[PDB]
Amino acid sequence: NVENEHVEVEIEKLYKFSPELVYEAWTKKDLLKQWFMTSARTNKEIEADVKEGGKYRIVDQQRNGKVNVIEGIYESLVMDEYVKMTIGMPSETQDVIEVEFFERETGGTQMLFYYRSLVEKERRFTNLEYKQKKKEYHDAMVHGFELMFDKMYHVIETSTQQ
Ligand code: NA
Repeated sequence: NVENEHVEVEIEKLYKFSPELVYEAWTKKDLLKQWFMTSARTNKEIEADVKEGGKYRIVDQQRNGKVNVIEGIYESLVMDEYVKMTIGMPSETQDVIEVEFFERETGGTQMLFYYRSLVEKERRFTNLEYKQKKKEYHDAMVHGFELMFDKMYHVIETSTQQ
C-alpha cells in the first residue's frame, strides 16, 4: 500500500552493566526467553539461531489458551556492539530493530534502541484519524519496549547476584 507509513521508536538506556552483559541479553536464548516478547513463566517455545541470517521463533502463552508467535531474523550481529534484527519473517511486513551498545566511562553501557514498524492505513481514514492511529501505536510500542527492557534489566541483575 503506497499509503502505509512507519512509526519509529527511539529509546536510550544507561546501565551499570558491561556492554558484554547487555549484548548477551539480546543474543542468548535462555536469557531472551525471560524478556524478549516473552517471560520465564509464559514462554511455550523458544528457538534462536544466533548468527547473521539465522532465524528465531518465540511462542508465548496468553490468556484462554491463545498463543503469540513471534519470528524473525538476525541481520547483523557485532559482538558487544550491535544487533540488527527483524520482528516478522522476510500478508504482513517486518518490523526492524537496530540496537547499539556503547561502553561508558563510569558505567557499563549506553544502549541505543531504534525500532521501525509500518502502520496500516484503514479504509476511508482521514488524515487526522491515521495520524491518531500512528500516535496510539507509537505510544503502545514505547510502553511495551520499556516494560521489556526493565524486565531485561532484572534478568541481567539476577545473573550478577546468582
Ligand atoms: Na512476528
